[PDB]
Amino acid sequence: ISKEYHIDEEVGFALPNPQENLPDFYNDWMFIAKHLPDLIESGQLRERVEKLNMLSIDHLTDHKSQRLARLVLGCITMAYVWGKGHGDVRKVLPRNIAVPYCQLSKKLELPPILVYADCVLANWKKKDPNKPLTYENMDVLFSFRDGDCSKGFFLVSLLVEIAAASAIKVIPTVFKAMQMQERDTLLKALLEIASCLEKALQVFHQIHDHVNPKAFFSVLRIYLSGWKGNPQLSDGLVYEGFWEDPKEFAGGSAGQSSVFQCFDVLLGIQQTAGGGHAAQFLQDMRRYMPPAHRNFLCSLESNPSVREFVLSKGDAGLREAYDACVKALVSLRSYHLQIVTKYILIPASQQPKLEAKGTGGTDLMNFLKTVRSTTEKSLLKEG
Ligand code: HEM
Ligand SMILES: Clc1ccc(Nc2cnn[nH]2)cc1
Repeated sequence: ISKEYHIDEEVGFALPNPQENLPDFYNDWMFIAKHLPDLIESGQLRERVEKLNMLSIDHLTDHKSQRLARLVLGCITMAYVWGKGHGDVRKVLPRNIAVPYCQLSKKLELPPILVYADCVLANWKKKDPNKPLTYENMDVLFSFRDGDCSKGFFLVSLLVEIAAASAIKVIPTVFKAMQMQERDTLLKALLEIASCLEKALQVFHQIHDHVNPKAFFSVLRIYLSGWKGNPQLSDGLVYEGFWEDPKEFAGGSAGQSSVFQCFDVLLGIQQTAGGGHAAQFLQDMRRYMPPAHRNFLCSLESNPSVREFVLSKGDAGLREAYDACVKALVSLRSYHLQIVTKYILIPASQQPKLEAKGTGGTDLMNFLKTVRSTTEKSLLKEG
């Protein structure tokens, strides 16, 4: 059920109604996190962080407070490490922030780095709680710099999330219909999945309206970047007072989204199969997801193959509904590569000048094409 895997019927993998304020005990954390643009611009971010006293995480009594605290600390860590994003980095996270951050991270079974689940699934609010979940009625809780387009980037990522995730509620219907041998129910279920994934692609079109390519590339990308295979932090980051040696953690990407990974799993697309950089990255990103969501993903893997059921029926209707789900993923990924051209490739070529690295740390072109091609090759027909 939704209670076991923390999948909300309305927002899916997103944290429903995220907490906006921490108890008064954590005001020193909140001020820095709410003023990252101001503190980074004035060159007072590092000093504010270095001046913090060590605060116990014991006053964060519920999941919503813990998730807000993780987001606050994750954003602060990104600002402290990357600074102004011009090249002056910090390889030691001060103990008074690194110790409560790692403690909170350990409790939430998440790495001590800003992840998708923080920055997208918990970084939002409704302006008016009586109006629906649309861009116009929503805002993010935290930004890195003035004009970084984080509102547009995080909210569009979230809106695509909620759109695609309105199909996860159908997954139990799919497995029960295969089990009970209900052909019509399975057909209707796959069509509803295809519909939600088609709707998610149209939701993705809003990106051009709220994200500026220059702002995204030369400002926002910096703060979502991590310390695993990054030449700027080759040995990783020192979490002072928590671990002696520097630790490596990948930056944030929608490769940490449970919604796209769960549909690849359900449809037997096998993005995680064998070796190769793509499979390794997508499997590694499951431990950058909330534990209940990591649990949901491998639970789908233990279920019988939807792809094998459809293939064993000699039913054009079923094969077509399955192919409608796979096509919708291919269309989403093909569109995603058009966006990568506009938001990464074209601005990267305008820089005053081996392979282009994503914030997640992949050779993004080869990775995204590998993943797209694996989806397309799962089509039963399109010869
Ligand atoms: C300015 C817009 C965007 C750009 C430049 C972009 C870029 C990237 C890049 C570079 C990767 C490769 C992983 C990495 O190394 O970071 C990636 C992966 C991914 N992105 Fe985005 N992305 C954008 C918007 C979105 C949006 C709105 C979604 C939908 C929530 C999305 C979904 C994905 C998914 C699902 C992956 C994992 C690979 C896959 O399953 O296809 N991206 N993105
Ligand atoms: Cl921390 C974080 C991680 C990923 C995103 N979105 C994204 C979408 N495609 N790649 N990355 C936003 C914030």
